[PDB]
Amino acid sequence: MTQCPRCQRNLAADEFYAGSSKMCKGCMTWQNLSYNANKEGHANTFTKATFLAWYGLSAQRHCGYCGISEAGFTSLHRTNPRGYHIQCLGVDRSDSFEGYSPQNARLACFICNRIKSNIFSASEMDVLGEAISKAWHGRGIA
Amino acid sequence: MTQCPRCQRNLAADEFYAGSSKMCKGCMTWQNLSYNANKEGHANTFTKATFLAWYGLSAQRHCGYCGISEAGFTSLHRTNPRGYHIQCLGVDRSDSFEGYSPQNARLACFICNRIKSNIFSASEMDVLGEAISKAWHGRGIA
DNA sequence: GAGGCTTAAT
DNA sequence: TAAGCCTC
DNA sequence: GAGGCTTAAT
DNA sequence: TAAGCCTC
Ligand SMILES: [Mg+2]
Ligand SMILES: [Mg+2]
Ligand code: NA
Ligand code: NA
Ligand code: NA
Ligand code: NA
Ligand code: NA
Ligand code: NA
Ligand code: NA
Ligand code: NA
Ligand code: NA
Ligand code: NA
Ligand code: NA
Ligand code: NA
Ligand code: NA
Ligand code: NA
Ligand code: NA
Ligand code: NA
Ligand code: NA
Ligand code: NA
Ligand SMILES: [Pt+2]
Ligand SMILES: [Pt+2]
Ligand SMILES: [Zn+2]
Ligand SMILES: [Zn+2]
Ligand SMILES: [Zn+2]
Ligand SMILES: [Zn+2]
Repeated sequence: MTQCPRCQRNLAADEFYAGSSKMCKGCMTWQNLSYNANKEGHANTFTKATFLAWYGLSAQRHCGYCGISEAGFTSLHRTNPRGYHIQCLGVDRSDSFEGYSPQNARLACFICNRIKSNIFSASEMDVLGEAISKAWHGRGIA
Repeated sequence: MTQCPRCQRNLAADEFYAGSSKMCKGCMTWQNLSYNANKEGHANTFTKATFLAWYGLSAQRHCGYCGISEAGFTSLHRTNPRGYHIQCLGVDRSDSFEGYSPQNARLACFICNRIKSNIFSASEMDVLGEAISKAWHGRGIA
């Protein structure tokens, strides 16, 4: 129910981080996507507006490989490369040879994203995802 | 059918590397295991002799998670962190909290070893392994 | 002949 | 974690 | 308020 | 790849 000072959207608490960040998850994920694309030499055909509509809202976000919810993934307490608790789902370039685009983008948790790496196709990763989903369901996580 | 200058064993060509290394795969893997254990603060209850018997020979080695053969994995042309073609299977500490030991050791290809990381139990990874095995069998690799 | 190294792509 | 390079 | 950063564990 | 820190 707070407004994000970056996108100006009116949003629930679950669209924000638990730490000292003032940006919403959509804005921070968009910033990362942009910086990452340029750093790695990947094209980016999303605009911020299309990305934000694509990214939707926290309670609707689930990893497209293992099915874990954003809240479920948050409860794993995974850390990012700077050492902070990961609290949102990221974006997989389905075809790892292609860039970020509406057609090539798939929502993915950081565990599945790193697993898939540039080793497995999306099709192959669909299969790994079901196996990962069984680990979560085995731990009591949705 | 060549002797390894380090262990003194009489061994087939498939127990040696394709590059400029003079050490056999068993000797190089043992060296890595020792250095890795000390670098990471893991115990190591293998002796070189028990490790070499445990490690066996190339044609018998298959990853304990995905089932890929050492030759199959070699054909993937994966690279190690120094940038060289990986030509042998490595060792997973089943319980990632425990060190290297006959009881805790499992043979694993570098793909499954990195996937399992310290995220999944051996039991959970058994399940991911079957899914990874389907990717290989789908590519025509045993 | 011995053995320290640097660290995927995501 | 993993194979070759480079200094011993 | 904008946006560059550093890089799991194996 | 991903969230907070720190310099603008
Ligand atoms: Mg990806
Ligand atoms: Mg392991
Ligand atoms: Na909401
Ligand atoms: Na991103
Ligand atoms: Na554009
Ligand atoms: Na979703
Ligand atoms: Na963690
Ligand atoms: Na945490
Ligand atoms: Na599966
Ligand atoms: Na399980
Ligand atoms: Na032989
Ligand atoms: Na090893
Ligand atoms: Na000992
Ligand atoms: Na085996
Ligand atoms: Na490769
Ligand atoms: Na190669
Ligand atoms: Na499975
Ligand atoms: Na397949
Ligand atoms: Na890298
Ligand atoms: Na590290
Ligand atoms: Pt941020
Ligand atoms: Pt070597
Ligand atoms: Zn925002
Ligand atoms: Zn996932
Ligand atoms: Zn040897
Ligand atoms: Zn494997």
